[PDB]
Amino acid sequence: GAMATLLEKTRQVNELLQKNNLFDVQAELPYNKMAMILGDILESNAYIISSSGDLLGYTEKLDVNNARIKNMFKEKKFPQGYTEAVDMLKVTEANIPIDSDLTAFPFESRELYPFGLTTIVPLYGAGKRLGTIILARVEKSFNEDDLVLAEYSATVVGMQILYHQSRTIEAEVRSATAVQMAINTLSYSELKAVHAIFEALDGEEGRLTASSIADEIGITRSVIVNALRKLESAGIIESRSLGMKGTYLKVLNQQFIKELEK
Amino acid sequence: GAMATLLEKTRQVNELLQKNNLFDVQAELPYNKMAMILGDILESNAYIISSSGDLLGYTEKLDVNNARIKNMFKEKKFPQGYTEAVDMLKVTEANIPIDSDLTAFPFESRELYPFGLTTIVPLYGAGKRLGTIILARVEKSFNEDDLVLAEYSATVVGMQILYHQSRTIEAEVRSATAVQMAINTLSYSELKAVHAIFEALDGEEGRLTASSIADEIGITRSVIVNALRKLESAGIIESRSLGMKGTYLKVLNQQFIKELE
Repeated sequence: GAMATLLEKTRQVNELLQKNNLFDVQAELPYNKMAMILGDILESNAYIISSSGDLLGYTEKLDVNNARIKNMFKEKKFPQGYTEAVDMLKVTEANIPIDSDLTAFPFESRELYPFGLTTIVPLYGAGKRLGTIILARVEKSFNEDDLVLAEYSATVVGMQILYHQSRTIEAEVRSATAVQMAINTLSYSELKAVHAIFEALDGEEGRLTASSIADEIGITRSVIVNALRKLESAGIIESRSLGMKGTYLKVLNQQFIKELEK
Repeated sequence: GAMATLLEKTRQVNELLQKNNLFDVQAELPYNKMAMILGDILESNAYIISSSGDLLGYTEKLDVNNARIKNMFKEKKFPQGYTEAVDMLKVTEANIPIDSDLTAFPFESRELYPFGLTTIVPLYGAGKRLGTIILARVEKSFNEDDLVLAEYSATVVGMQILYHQSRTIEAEVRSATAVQMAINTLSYSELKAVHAIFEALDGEEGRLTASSIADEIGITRSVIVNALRKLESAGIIESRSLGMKGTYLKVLNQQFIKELE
């Protein structure tokens, strides 16, 4: 039955994607396996795009009988602006024809697959946009059965993404709060000093002559140094004394500069 | 339109639960609103059980006719071990009759609800058991349309639970790193000052006089104030100066005192 068929597919999705962790560390794309499962169950080509527009994984059915080794290693790339455009879609769009710029088919293929259809499914979970799932079928349309399964699949993918994010979050906030406290522990004296330090110390890593720079900024010569010992003891940079040459520094938290240029 | 009906319901679930954050902080149960939405769309009473067997939220349809304003305040309680038992179910079990011990209906109602049916839906996401959703209907059976919707609903709830877990780790590590690094910026002097500052406060808010603290503990004021502007710049207390009268402070990180003691 249509409903029994749909149900069994949702069960297959559950067994394969809800009851397993599918983040492939060291894969070409971390979610290629997840995309493959989705494309199989949904009988589609499938692409998983992060909330920032990065392709996280995809599956395209290979034409085995006509395969050519030269063509098999080509990386799928979406046209300039496609990932930003899909992000503007806030609800599912189904059966997008190939003449739309939202088609998942390369634009060269518009002639080859005039009836190719694309369905774009925003991934929302817990109020957040988590990315987007894109499905493409050369021949069949997406019916209402397919849309339910697609929406079901998006939530399962959303959970995988939310779970992967959770494993990172502890180390992320530890570093952000550290940057924030180090920024707070600064005066105008040391801060505009720090600003110029990263300016001269271009590349994030390089040598520095704190004394010389002091003149460049019109800041007291002890004040310049106070920012240094604060940041390094706070744990954001590394230093070794070069003697007359100066002191050589190393940026250890790269999100710092983003917070200071804000 | 059986399929169109299901799709519209999944979309209502999306609009209401996928596109909103639904953790009711400082509420009775954080997921009471989530349970109500689910019970509405699934035409059931609904219970949300955490991975550890704690009831996180539920909704039961009130009968206006027999309402007693005092009986409306009773906390829902399951037979001991029921919430732990449901965790041993690893796949959905639907249309559980009232004669089973896994029924969601209290047994007192078992006489009044001959056809009461219970459906238990494990919440799995990303390989983890995230809890369980329990659905109860007076009579109508859970057909395949309902199970699809129910399974759909379970993933959506799972996302909420997972999202809350990450925001709980985020706020904990934010508070620990803030407290601990603030301690590291304190000398023997500044520590002994802050200690008595919190003793003087005695609780999360209060008034204190910087001069007096120096006199009471024998540390020059500069040290006392150096610690204050340190704690306030670190973002652990809020302050407004009353001048000669003194200074008013507010504890913003309550796990600080535990770490200092």
